[PDB]
Amino acid sequence: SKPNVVFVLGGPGSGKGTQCANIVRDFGWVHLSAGDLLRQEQQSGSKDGEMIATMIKNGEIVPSIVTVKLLKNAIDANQGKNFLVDGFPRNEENNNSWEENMKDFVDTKFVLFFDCPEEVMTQRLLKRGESSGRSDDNIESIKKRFNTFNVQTKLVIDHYNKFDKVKIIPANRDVNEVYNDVENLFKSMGF
Ligand SMILES: Nc1ncnc2c1ncn2[C@@H]1O[C@H](COP(=O)(O)OP(=O)(O)O)[C@@H](O)[C@H]1O
Ligand SMILES: Nc1ccn([C@@H]2O[C@H](COP(=O)(O)O)[C@@H](O)[C@H]2O)c(=O)n1
Ligand SMILES: [Mg+2]
Repeated sequence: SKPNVVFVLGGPGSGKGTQCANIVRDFGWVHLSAGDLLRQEQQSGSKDGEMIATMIKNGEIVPSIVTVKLLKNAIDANQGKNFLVDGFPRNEENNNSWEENMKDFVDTKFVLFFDCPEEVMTQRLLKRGESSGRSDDNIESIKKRFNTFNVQTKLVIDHYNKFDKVKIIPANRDVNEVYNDVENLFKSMGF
C-alpha cells in the first residue's frame, strides 16, 4: 500500500508542530517537519549547511532539491506508515518538486491548514524564542517569515483549495479545542 500523506500548512507559529505531535500520539502517523529536517541537515555539517542556515535566518524557502530529498529519505525508511508532512509545500517550486518526485509513490489526501492571525503568531513566536534556540525566533526574522508566507505560500493553499483539498481549522484557541477538531477530522476521514 502507498502511504497516505497530509500536508500540514499554516503560518509561522500557527501550531503545526504542536498539533502534529498530538496526531502522532493518537493515530500513529509519522511526523515529518520540513523545517526540522532542514535544521537537522544543517546540524550535520553538509555542503548545503551554510546555505540552509542563511535562508532560515532570513525566512527564505530553501531550494526544493534539498528539501524533497530529505523528505523522501525519511519516507523511504518508513514503509507501511502514513505521513504528516509539516510546513511543506511552501511555494510553487516545493509543490512541483513534490509532484515530480513523489506522486506515483504516495497518496496525498488533503491539506490541513491552521488559520491564525499574525498578531497571535508573533506573540507565540517571541514566547517560543525564549527557549527554542531557533535562529528565526526573533522579531526581524519573524516579519520576514510573514512576508514569505503572504507572497508565496498563500498561493499554494488557494491552489489546493480549488480542488477542494483544504481543510481549515481555526487555530486561535486553546491547544485542546484545536486538537478536538483535528482529532474529529482524522476520525471522520477513516484514520
Ligand atoms: N493553540 C495554541 N495556543 C497557544 N500556544 C500555542 C498553540 N499552539 C501552539 N502554541 C505555542 O505556539 C508556539 C508555536 O507552536 P508550533 O507548533 O511550534 O508552531 P509551528 O510549527 O506552526 O511554527 C509554540 O511555543 C507552541 O507551544
Ligand atoms: N518547505 C520548507 C519548510 C521550511 N523551510 C525553511 O525552514 C524555516 C523554518 O520552518 P519551520 O517553521 O516549519 O520550522 C522556514 O521559515 C524556511 O526558512 C523551507 O525552506 N522549506
Ligand atoms: Mg514547527
